[PDB]
Amino acid sequence: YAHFPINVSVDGQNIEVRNFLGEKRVRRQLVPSSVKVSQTDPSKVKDEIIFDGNDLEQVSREAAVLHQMCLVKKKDIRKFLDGIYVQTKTNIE
RNA sequence: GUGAGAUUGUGAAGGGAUCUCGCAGGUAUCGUGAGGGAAGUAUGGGGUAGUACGAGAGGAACUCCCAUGCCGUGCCUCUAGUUUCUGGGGUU
Ligand SMILES: [Mg+2]
Repeated sequence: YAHFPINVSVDGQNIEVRNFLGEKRVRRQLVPSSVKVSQTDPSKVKDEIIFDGNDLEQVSREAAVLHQMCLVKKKDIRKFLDGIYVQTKTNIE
């Protein structure tokens, strides 16, 4: 983000992202039981949400459901570079 | 088989055969829902916010409330309209 801290809540499988570009809308995703949702503390990494499971295309599916809720609408996306972006794809073991 | 009719072109009482269909439904209520029809559509305000963005000039948006235009289906408590209740009165 550029100006507004994106606040991503994680309780259970549910995930709530608020304050995306200062909007008052809350965006809601119900992650399946096959994928676990974690969150790194801001001591180590600034803001990371962790999607882990066994199916590749259920972990990759949920990380792009999350990417596409937070899309900039009716402004220039070259200037408004805000969102939730996948940077790394790893294993657990 | 059993009931009911008819055989009406030349008089009458008789009674033979034959043909036609009647022989099981009527009445009353609660539902099914195929198929067909098919509808709601727009707007402004509040705050978000003078914030995002921007050198400045300027200048957004969603959740969320509050109303409104056009349309639709009704309704008659109120208000308004209508009076051959010629209702009560007035007046030529
Ligand atoms: Mg239908």
